[PDB]
Amino acid sequence: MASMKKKGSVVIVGRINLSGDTAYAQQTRGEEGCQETSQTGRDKNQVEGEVQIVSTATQTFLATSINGVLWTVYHGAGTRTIASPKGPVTQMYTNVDKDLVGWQAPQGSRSLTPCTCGSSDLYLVTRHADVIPVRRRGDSRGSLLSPRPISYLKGSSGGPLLCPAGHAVGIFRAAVSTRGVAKAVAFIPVESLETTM
Ligand SMILES: CCC1(OC(=O)N[C@H]2CCCCC/C=C\[C@@H]3C[C@@]3(C(=O)NS(=O)(=O)C3(C)CC3)NC(=O)[C@@H]3C[C@@H](Oc4nc5cc(OC)ccc5nc4C)CN3C2=O)CCCC1
Ligand SMILES: [Zn+2]
Repeated sequence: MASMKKKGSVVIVGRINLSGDTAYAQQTRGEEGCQETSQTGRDKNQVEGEVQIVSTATQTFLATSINGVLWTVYHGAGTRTIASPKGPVTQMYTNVDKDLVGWQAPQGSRSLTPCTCGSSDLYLVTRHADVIPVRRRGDSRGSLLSPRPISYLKGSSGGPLLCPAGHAVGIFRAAVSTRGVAKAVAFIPVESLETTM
């Protein structure tokens, strides 16, 4: 029992800047600081924007603020806490059946508005700041207009699918691939988030 160690916290290591006319990734913490912060759970870095890049000791992915909740995927964050200025913050939502988890949105972040447009012309934001057009094909599926290797989507779970007006339509969860080529994406619809809330 004295042998038992504790898993670290999820740590914000950067963000996807969507403020200006060009989307681009920004890193705010290096790996050494990330490991330190994951162990203590104390993150004093200023947080900005809607789409955060987050990391565990072993994985990196995305987290998206919608309606005051920072959402990400269970297969990335598990039940882990998230680092914050005051220490680790326990998850506010956990749903393994939806592959979804959520924490209170960090101070200084900006939240996306849940989409009510009903549009099927979507846009997926990746960890490399690519804005990929996606046609909605179902409640939780969308097809890439320009397919590409799954390598380009790896690490983007937790990122947003946006409507033409910039509302949040869903959280990126999985890729549908054929011969390593991503043709479609599975995602957590914002309505499912609003229900969980
Ligand atoms: C055939 C089943 C189908 O498709 C697929 O499963 N395809 C695969 C192709 C993988 C090849 C690479 C995929 C590329 C990008 C993918 C966007 C990202 C991503 O980027 N992750 S990541 O950031 O790199 C990472 C790992 C966090 C750090 N998601 C993934 O990799 C995702 C992880 C896992 O699926 C799930 N695991 C769980 C696990 C839970 O408890 C443990 C609970 C619920 C849960 N729910 C899931 C749907 C496999 N995953 C796929 O995407 C499911 C829905 C449509 C059909
Ligand atoms: Zn909308």
